[PDB]
Amino acid sequence: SVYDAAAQLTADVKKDLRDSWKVIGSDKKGNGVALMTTLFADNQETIGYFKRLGDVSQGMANDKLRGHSITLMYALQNFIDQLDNPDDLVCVVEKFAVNHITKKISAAEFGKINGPIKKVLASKNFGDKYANAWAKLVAVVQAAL
Amino acid sequence: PSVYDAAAQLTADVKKDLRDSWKVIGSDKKGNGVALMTTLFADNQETIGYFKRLGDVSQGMANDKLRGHSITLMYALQNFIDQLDNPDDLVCVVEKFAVNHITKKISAAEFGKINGPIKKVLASKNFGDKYANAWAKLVAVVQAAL
Ligand code: HEM
Ligand code: HEM
Repeated sequence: SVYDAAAQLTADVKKDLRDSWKVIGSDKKGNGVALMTTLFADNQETIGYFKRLGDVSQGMANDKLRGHSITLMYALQNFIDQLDNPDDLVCVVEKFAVNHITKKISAAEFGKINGPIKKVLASKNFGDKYANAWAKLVAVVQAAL
Repeated sequence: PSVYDAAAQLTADVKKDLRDSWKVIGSDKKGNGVALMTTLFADNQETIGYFKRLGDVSQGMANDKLRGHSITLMYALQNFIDQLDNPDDLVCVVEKFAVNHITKKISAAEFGKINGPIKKVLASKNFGDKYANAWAKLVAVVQAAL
């Protein structure tokens, strides 16, 4: 199932993922927080899952939120690094899905991250082409949820 | 023992030794990650109980779940190393990381067992006691949060 989703990650898709990540991943704290704050802004309901982070309205200044945001970016770093080996990508994606499954986060709920990603990419001038590529990576994760 | 006091123990040379060694160790996350875990299970079989979900841990690299876990583990260390410049970021990242281990009832003493495996992997790459002690200091920051 996850393997089949990984099949959509074509040579061109992987190329666009790596190129956009080279920029997005160069500032994990800044872009990580931008992703989370954008998620909370466009989908306020997702805040219910982050009660532990406290006052998320403080953004970057919130240590727990900042801590979570930075860490989030390293999961993506992991995924990006495993792109050329489907076997490694799959085992890493399934390992990652375990905690989210135990947190009762469905594939549809997880998919809400696509909008924030598209916006963050656009702020760096990466158009729809790149947003679509990323939606495909997110789809691999959704397949495991 | 507070995490803020522990983070202050990461002096200039300790940080430098961490970076120099990670440059080599972090080059092969899959290989070194798996070697780290297998060594932990070999030197401290009592810890295997915490990893029931991984299945047959003796299969090593062949075990997909163990491999997935091992690779991921290395990115958490990558995270710590990248935050060495800012004590505030290192701390929030460490406490974040401590949450899931606290939930699995992993104590500071239990976590400290990783020091053995780290020392052996380092030695296999010609990094001696100086570096093992540097890593022990980093591990201590996490212990202070458990
Ligand atoms: C590209 C998307 C995402 C990435 C890379 C990501 C990454 C991570 C990572 C690495 C962790 C920390 C380790 C763990 O506990 O599993 C985490 C925790 C968590 N994630 Fe995800 N995640 C993503 C999207 C989401 C979404 C969309 C939701 C919910 C709507 C979500 C909810 C959670 C929650 C509630 C936690 C615990 C946070 C805490 O209390 O510290 N994640 N995620
Ligand atoms: C260098 C030290 C270590 C690092 C960097 C590390 C890193 C990680 C990471 C990133 C995860 C995945 C995210 C999560 O579920 O929280 C994890 C999971 C886990 N860790 Fe640690 N860990 C270390 C040492 C230990 C030790 C010594 C134990 C136990 C004696 C331990 C027990 C666990 C367990 C039980 C899991 C869940 C495994 C699974 O079910 O997939 N960890 N660790």
